Amino acid sequence: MTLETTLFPLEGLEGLTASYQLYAVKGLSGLDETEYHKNVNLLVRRLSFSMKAPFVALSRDGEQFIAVPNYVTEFPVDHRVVRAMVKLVPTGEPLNLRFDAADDEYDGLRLRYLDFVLQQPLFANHHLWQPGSGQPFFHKKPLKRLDDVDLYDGVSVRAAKHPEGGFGIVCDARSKFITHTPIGARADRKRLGKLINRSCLYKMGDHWYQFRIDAVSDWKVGEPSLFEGNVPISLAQQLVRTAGNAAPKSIIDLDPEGGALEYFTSTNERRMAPAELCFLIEDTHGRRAAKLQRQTILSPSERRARVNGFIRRYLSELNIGGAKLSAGARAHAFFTETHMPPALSFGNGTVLAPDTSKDRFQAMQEYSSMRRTMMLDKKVGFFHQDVFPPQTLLLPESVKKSWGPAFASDFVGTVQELYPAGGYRPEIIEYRDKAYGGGVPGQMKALLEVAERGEIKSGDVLVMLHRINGAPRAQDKLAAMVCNEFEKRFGKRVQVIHSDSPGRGYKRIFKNDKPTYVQQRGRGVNIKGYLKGAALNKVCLGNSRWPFVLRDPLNADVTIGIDVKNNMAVFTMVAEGGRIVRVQRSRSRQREQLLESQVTQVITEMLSKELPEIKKQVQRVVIHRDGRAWPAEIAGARKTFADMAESGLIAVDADVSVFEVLKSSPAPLRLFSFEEPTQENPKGVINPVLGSWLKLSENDGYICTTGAPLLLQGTADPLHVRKAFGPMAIEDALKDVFDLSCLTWPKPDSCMRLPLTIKLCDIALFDDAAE
DNA sequence: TTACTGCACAGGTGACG
Ligand SMILES: [Mg+2]
Repeated sequence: MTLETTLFPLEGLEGLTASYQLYAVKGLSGLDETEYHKNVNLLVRRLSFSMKAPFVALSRDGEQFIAVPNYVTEFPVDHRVVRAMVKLVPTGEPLNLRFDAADDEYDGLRLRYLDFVLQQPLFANHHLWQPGSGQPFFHKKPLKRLDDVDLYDGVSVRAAKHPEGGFGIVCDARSKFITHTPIGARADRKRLGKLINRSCLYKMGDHWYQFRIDAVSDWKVGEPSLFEGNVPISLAQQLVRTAGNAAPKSIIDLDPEGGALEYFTSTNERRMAPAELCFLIEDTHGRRAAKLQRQTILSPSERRARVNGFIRRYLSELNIGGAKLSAGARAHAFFTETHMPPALSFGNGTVLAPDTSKDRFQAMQEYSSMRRTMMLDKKVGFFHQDVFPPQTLLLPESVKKSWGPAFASDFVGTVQELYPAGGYRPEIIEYRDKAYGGGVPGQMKALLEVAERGEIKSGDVLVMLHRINGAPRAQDKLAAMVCNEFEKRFGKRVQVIHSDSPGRGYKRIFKNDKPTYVQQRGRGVNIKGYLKGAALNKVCLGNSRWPFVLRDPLNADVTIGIDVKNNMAVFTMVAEGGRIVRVQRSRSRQREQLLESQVTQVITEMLSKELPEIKKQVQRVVIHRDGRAWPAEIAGARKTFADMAESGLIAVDADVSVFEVLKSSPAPLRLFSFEEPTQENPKGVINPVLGSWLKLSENDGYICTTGAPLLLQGTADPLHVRKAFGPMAIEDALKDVFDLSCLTWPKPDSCMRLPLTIKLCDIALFDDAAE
């Protein structure tokens, strides 16, 4: 029950003052709403980079209002571009904001200034460096050597409300991999060309920073490439001219024949940098480096020690102007009651409840294991038990002709053992995977023409696809294409598997004087485990056969997930306790955003179909956005439900609340708990327990959907949820985010960081790179 | 083993040839 955060108090905040001047944007009378807020935040962004001051937007009433720091001198007031031209008329009354005050609507304004001024002393520390604005600060000295790549340790620092009052700082340790030797002066024109879009650390003497390689310069370092007042000047001359005092040898003694790289400034100017001083950042998610990836996963005591060490070392004294700020060395710590996992309903009227008489950890591990063993027990089994509708297994011809038949028999038998009530009996069909070219077009040509023939009787299809490209930081457009077309042109519900991993599970054997394929079990996959996982996720879940549901009601009657990526939106809906789950994909005119009319269309359609099966009149709705919510999306959701309350489809006083689920948090905070110190663990720091939670604010909370009993290595990463709108209390929203993350359907015996609502969003999108 | 779970990065935007 004893929890420590990575929130540190801020001292000397008194006498620190932040003066702004509200302007209002004449803009265009016509508000495309979605285009209106894009242009506002575009200008706020443009202004911040060009004048280097903490510009902010204050969206109240008219939602305009650009806040200009009072200390900037000449201010254009009128600004070009931005479609129609905009003008800013100051709203008078210049604001001098204090940090000892109660909660205002100007707290977003205070947080922007606080963030901005706090990283000035750090940016001036000769032993630290920052890749770019807003990023963590790293030590210049590498932490670890790692044999041709260097490992750098850094810490993020972000301003945040303090739950006991006032303001503070939330921090987390970060890791970065940079190759040890520079790109080099002797690297030729073609080799530099092969680095476009890669990112490098540039050691410009004592000023280190990161940039993206855009092009290769036509001019070497000692040849004139720019001019310093008419006269042509080499890059070598420019770096000598802007060095100070005791400049390092490396920036005044550059190889004249070396090449230079080119990058774009955040105001879109072009600059050059000598390849002799540039060190490639290892995108480790782009090129599989798993021995590296382990270096990034920290034990709780390592993670707590690195963060606190940075605090006591660089934020003890902090001068911003004539201000003396300190970050206290002791993080905020608290006592709380921890949420227990919810009671669950399985087959045959069987409930699973956490045992309240055992100690918490033993009780959590028993509960979690039992989610798997109850699902498998033919005396209890799946909550939803029924025969499947007809099914199809669509295999490449090359596979059907080799190990396909052996895989299918094993796979069929695995489904029937996992879901005995289903009678799984698929028709096995093939497509000509070698007749048209093996790329994405050509594979799709063969898949569509099997479809066009009508060989896919039955509406459900599981199709085995070939892998085109690896690199886990890419996009598999073939699976998205197949799902898109089969859904749109035929009426099919499609699930996908790939052919590389199951094929590794079979080896050819000579038996009774005939070649046969049998299971193997060396290295490449664990084929028995693969068959069970695919059986649950692709056939059972893909037919909406839910293994277990919540016994008791959530705080919300209905919660809806929303994610938009790649011009494809997903809407998920969970009602009853997961007895009613729905997923609609729909195309979107913007890459990552939704029109107001589209939110209200899809949601009134989705809910209306289901309302006659919701036998409780509905009076609390919650929307879970993956990431930031946009005002037209908030508006489209408030309209949907104000409408339904007037028809009588829903309680006449039902209310909606919108929460942003920030899985990559702008203020990532950690929680730790404690234990008897023990040789290996001299400070006794351990992960928090599964149900731990903390609110900072009426608008910001954290729940551990992952934690102590169920984690193998590393430290739990608490899920940040933020209230965008609505009456519901953040504590109530955190509780049923937690209950929804206990519906661990893809892997029953496990913890799962995302609630089922946006978990369904990640499954269904997989970044839909077509339509 | 990407059938699947965690942790990692992902987030946050002022610099700087
Ligand atoms: Mg993180």
